[PDB]
Amino acid sequence: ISVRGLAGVENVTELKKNFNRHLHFTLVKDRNVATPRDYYFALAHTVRDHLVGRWIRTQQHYYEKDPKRIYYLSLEFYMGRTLQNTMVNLALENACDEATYQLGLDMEELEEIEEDAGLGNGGLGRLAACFLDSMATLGLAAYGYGIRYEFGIFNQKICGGWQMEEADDWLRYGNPWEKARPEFTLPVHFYGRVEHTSQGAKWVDTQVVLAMPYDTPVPGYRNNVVNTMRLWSAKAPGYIQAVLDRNLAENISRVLYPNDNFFEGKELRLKQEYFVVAATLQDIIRRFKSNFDAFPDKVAIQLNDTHPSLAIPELMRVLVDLERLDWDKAWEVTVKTCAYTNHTVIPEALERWPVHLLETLLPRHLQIIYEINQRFLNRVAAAFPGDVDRLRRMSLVEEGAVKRINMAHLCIAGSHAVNGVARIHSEILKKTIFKDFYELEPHKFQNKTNGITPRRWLVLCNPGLAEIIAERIGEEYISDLDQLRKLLSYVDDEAFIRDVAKVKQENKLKFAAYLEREYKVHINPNSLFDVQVKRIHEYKRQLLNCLHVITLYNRIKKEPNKFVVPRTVMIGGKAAPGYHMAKMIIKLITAIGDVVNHDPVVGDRLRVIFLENYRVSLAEKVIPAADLSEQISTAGTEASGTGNMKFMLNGALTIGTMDGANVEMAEEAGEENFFIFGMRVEDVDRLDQRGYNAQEYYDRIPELRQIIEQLSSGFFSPKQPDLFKDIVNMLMHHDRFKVFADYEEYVKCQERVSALYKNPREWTRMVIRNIATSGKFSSDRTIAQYAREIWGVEPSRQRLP
Amino acid sequence: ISVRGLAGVENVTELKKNFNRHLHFTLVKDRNVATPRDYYFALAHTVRDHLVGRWIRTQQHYYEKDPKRIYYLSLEFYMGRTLQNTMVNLALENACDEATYQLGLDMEELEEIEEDAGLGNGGLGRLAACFLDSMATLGLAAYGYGIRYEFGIFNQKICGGWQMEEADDWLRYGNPWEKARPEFTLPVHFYGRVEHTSQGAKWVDTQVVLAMPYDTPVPGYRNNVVNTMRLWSAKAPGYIQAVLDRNLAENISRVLYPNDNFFEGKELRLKQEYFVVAATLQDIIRRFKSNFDAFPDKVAIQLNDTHPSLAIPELMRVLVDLERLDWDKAWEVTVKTCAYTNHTVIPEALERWPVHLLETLLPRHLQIIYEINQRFLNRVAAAFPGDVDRLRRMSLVEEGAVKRINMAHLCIAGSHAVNGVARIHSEILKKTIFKDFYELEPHKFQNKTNGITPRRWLVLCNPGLAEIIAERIGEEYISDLDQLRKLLSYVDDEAFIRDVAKVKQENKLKFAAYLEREYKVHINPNSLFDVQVKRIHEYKRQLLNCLHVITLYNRIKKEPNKFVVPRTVMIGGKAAPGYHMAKMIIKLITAIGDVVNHDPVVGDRLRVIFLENYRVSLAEKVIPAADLSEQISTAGTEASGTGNMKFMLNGALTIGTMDGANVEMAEEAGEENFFIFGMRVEDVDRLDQRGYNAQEYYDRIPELRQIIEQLSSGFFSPKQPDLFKDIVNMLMHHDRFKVFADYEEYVKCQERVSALYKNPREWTRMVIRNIATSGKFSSDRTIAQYAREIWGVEPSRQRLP
Ligand SMILES: *Cc1c(COP(=O)(O)O)cnc(C)c1O
Ligand SMILES: *Cc1c(COP(=O)(O)O)cnc(C)c1O
Repeated sequence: ISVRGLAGVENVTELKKNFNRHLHFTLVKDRNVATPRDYYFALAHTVRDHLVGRWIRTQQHYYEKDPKRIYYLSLEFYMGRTLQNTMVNLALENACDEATYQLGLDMEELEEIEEDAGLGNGGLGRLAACFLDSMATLGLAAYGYGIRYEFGIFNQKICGGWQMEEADDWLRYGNPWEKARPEFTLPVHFYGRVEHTSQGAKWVDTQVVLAMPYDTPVPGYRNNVVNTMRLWSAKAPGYIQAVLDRNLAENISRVLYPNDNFFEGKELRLKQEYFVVAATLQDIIRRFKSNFDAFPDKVAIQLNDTHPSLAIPELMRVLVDLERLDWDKAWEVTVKTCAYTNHTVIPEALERWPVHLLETLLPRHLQIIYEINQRFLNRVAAAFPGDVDRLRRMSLVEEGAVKRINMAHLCIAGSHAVNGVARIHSEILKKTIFKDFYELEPHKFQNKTNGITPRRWLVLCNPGLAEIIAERIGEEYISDLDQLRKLLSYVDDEAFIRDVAKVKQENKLKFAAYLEREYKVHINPNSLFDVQVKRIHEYKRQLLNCLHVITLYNRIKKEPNKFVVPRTVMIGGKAAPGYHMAKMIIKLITAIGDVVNHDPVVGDRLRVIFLENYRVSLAEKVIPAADLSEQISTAGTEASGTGNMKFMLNGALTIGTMDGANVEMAEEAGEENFFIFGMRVEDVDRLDQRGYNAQEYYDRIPELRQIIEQLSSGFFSPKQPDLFKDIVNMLMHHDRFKVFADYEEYVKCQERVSALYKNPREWTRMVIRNIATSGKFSSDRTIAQYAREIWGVEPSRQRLP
Repeated sequence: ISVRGLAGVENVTELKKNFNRHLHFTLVKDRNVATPRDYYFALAHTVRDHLVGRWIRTQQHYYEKDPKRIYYLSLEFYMGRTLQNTMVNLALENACDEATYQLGLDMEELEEIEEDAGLGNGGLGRLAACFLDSMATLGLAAYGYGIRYEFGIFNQKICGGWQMEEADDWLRYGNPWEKARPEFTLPVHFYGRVEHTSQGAKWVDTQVVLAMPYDTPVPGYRNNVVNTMRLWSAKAPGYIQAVLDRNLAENISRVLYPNDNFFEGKELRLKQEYFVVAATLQDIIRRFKSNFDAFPDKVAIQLNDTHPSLAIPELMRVLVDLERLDWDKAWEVTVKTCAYTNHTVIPEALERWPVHLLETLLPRHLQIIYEINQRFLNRVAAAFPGDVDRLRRMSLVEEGAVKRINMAHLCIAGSHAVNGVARIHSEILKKTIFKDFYELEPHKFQNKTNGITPRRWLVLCNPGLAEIIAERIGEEYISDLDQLRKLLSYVDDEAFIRDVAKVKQENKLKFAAYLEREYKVHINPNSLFDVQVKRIHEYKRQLLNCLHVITLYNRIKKEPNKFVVPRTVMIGGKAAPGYHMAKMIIKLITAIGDVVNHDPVVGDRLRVIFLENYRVSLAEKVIPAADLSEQISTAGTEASGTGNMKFMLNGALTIGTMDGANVEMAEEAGEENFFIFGMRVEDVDRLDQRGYNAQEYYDRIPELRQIIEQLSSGFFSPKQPDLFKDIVNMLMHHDRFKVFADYEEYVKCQERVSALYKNPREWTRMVIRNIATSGKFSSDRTIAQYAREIWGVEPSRQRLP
């Protein structure tokens, strides 16, 4: 594969040398006792060495050049593995492949040893990871800042068809990429009280929690740029208990909260948020000094959701309390420095911290928040005199049994730019959700449609597809994905049609081999791979997919002799621990497979399997092997989505609603090349207006009725007939996401999917039309937009020495 | 200095190269931002690389050769720093000194950056450290096994004259010597219950705590041998709390219990003891397999006190329960494998675990302990028919309100050899303490007089003394200390007399510079350095030293014009957190200095200072600068001592009682070259027989009376007159260590010390007579004895390729 680079003779000689050097000096092993794991580490250290030169030169270059610096604050960085990605971006894949081969090793076997850096829940976390990659590839002096969770997203195990949660001990064998920096440790304060003296406020009597930075290299695509991702680790500042009690403060960075789009309100989570903000901003203020009028010209702080929103009052605290800037100048600086990115409209995702909890944990911040609110509302009152309810709606403070602070409101008030993550989402922010904020400051609202990196999500996971594409158009598309459009010229090319189809079958055979090897699960390779992989939530409607699967099963039993395109339906994703419904849903999926997968009448004509522990590395295996991409969220619920983009970039056809980025993907490729179905936002609203009555659908659709009765009677749970009563009850009477309402259109749409799959040539030509138009969804495009429209810096693909 | 080795041109070139390589690749720094700390680490990694080749070859050699293996189980390993020691044993000191010099660095400045591996309390821990060094130098296939405490002995701070305890975060900047081995992690079980089936007992329903090994290299003196010290680290095997709760099991290896010679009975301590035993023995059984009749021929398990005593029932558990050996054969194997080393006779040091606590935590072990006891007592009854009280005295089980298990009794019953740590101590074990065990099995009891390593304790800490010695007798003494005897030939050599005196003054100027630099404390360089450094306990009698200091002060005030040899009295050591008296004593020391050090009449004629945070690295600084070594424990209380040996090896004259190894040191050098004083064990016994009445001494000694009244009235605590009432009360009515009884002889003896110090020539000639006869106290001699008399292996100084 030519996109994998050259295997120079000297380069390969040096690689083997250093591989052996590390096995000896770093791992202290001989080839007599060395295990594949040792071999993976020897290679990892060898590859890591290649990053050091550029890593130091890059940061040095930024110091010499002094460009505006971008600080991307996020509570999650879903990075995945680093070995292949590092090799790809440094052009060392083939060389390492050859070197390890000469040493009698299978580099791919070694790559499977690496642990995912799963410091993210799903989309939001992964976007930050793709962003770091694009910001590096775009030559930006960007700094990712987050927290180094000791345990990332829990490793999911399926036991008895039920999800089981296990600690994700990802640092067990160490992390060869990060560089601990105990020397740059900073103090973070909690609790305490405020003293207002003759020099102003003073935050005193606080408990200290030290923040230890760990820096990880972020390589751009072959431009010799290596940026940094800084993750903070919590460190403590009779006798035995006191030493043991050091655990309490160090628990702050222990584990990533596994909630997806759901606000909890745990004090430990709030501490984690402030912890990353306080430390990060100390780093920022100091770097800046090595005056404050030019702060926004040299500093950009991007908030990934409201998680690090505390950076607004924190920046104010620093400038006013410690730097002695007058409130007004400080605020001008703050707003021009901060920008906020909203990721969802679902109300239960919004962060509204009880004022009492903020008053106790961060007394000085609450005071600053109240002051920010007064002046902000004062502005609203001056723009809309007499509009009292607007004041109540716009307020950062929410009244109720428990007074709270709306963090989204704080972010809008404290940032010069606010953006949605897809056109439809960004429009609704201005239309509904923040309509009032939009009317006050229209110029603040923007859109930055999400994207995925073509490196990890194409060249890395699909070397075969990337090769045949390069064969025709060169390698330039790799960091210029819009060039994929030149592929529309091959819709009638018999060679390309053959190859696209060939690559997809190879990926499917590979994924089949993976499942056979790791889980002993056998799937039919000559079946349509229908895949829905994403976090398990009601708004994503894995239940709608379940209804369809059962429909296919019942239709086969009713007319056995009737041919149907064979399908292997794969659903994967994690349910948040404690979310009862999401876990009942995972159980229904395995429960359906228990019947379906063992019916002799059905045989290998239909198979339903649940992909265990869906994570970044699994996404890289299954997505390139998918035929149909399921993106069936209820219209108006999925802000953007990114998994949809990955499936489009990898040769799968999409079946979905006009929601999130699905809309822009259909527009890019042409609605005729997308399997669009069901309600549109407007239709959902009309149902809401008159009230959603699931009974009507049940009453009017005999096939749906049959499935509800099978679930109800215990057809899919013979030993425990009433096992799914809650799913049934929710569907019939408390379904906020109208599953039944899109049932008919969905089943009909799937019929068309099968129809097209029956025609291999047309299936593939439509696929080509999809890949050829996925270009807009590369994160390089998104980041360039952030750079020019929000940060105020010009991106550049120019190489460093 | 010639004992420091050669500075080869190529060697120096390569060192600098690798130093720079590590600064770049390992530390990811440039010389623009590098700090001395970075420089220390760059050198440390560079030096560590030199150990790897031999480390792998040595272990490989032991595998090929298959010699009997020695497993030294200890709960403490007071290692101190590793950089200089590594350089010394590999002959790289001068080369590294030159290399770093050429790089513009002061290697000694860099050495001060290293953190002590203070995983020990005092003597017992340090002996294990010196033993590892000697076992390596003696070519033994020896393996040190312990626990990797996250926090070693607390760092002591003196605040307001009071000791303050701070966590000893020694791994904060990492440990460049150890090699983590997560791949060799083993499971350790706790709690649970026993199931007696048809295949015997089965330990089930236990909670698991994983033991992660960390291996540290142990270099022998220039023989190319590099053994291993294995330290185990505890690892865990709604959702958030469960992840946080992983801390509980990991707390097992968190911090070293700071008690010196005092049994507590904390369950966490018992868990730590079993943790090291279970893991260590798993390693031992496995290694052995890669049959059991030859186990004792291939395995030696040395127990450093009763801390790892659980290895006896644990070995039995393994052989009977898991290996299916009949009880009798298993026991024969066990006893022949285990040997026990007793370190103290003080009753409050003995480990007597409540049976209920053992029954709960290790149910199967208690059962085995009871079975061991029955059969053992059965043997006693058969050897002494009708002697019922002997049975009660020898029993492993102790009756009382709370039934307990005597671990010392378990160790004697389960080992083929039992030894004291000095001749006097070993004799009393046979005479009193274990008189009954001795009568049953006389052949079991031995003596292994302690020793210290001449490498760390001479060549390392006193390069000057080691140089002048080498100038006359060569370097052979370094690993053959008995050769120091050839120095008796220079008692009249004017050159040697000049040089010994010169070296001592250089060490004193250096220690003075240290105190000035680090603590801003100024000491008179032309004063007698009177030093007592050791853990703070009543039996060590720092209080006796205090009484003398006050005597000197009162005598100066009474006769100001009377010349007295100027003295800088230095007392240092840590008091166990919670030991009220030991801490009151530290306060009295600083309290005396507060008066003495500020009396204008006294001036620089007498100074009392408390050396803060006494630890291995401090011992290396102060001992070589000491004139008088204080070893004044009450006769019969200090089993051996090792600090005394260090002072003798380094040119200090000793003032002490006929206790522990003091006795053998006087015998080696000649009592006329030692300042021996006070009661002998026999005299203590007679006082005990009639009852110790401190009042008598108070009544008959006017000078002592004066001091007690000064303490009582508040002369040394004006702001709090009653501050020392407890010390006074204890001395007058509850002194178990008869301080007053040795007061007169002690003050008189100190008078003779001053008399001799007035004659520099004779002082030095007597010193020479001391250094020349310290040879017997090198740990190489002790270990060789252990090897031939207990382990059954022949030591060897032979070099490896
Ligand atoms: C891309 C990605 C996501 C996001 O998928 P959506 O379907 O947009 O929610 C979630 N998890 C992982 C492992 C991903 O790689
Ligand atoms: C040698 C040593 C000891 C033992 O000293 P003694 O006076 O025998 O009790 C204690 N602590 C340290 C730091 C040592 O080096």
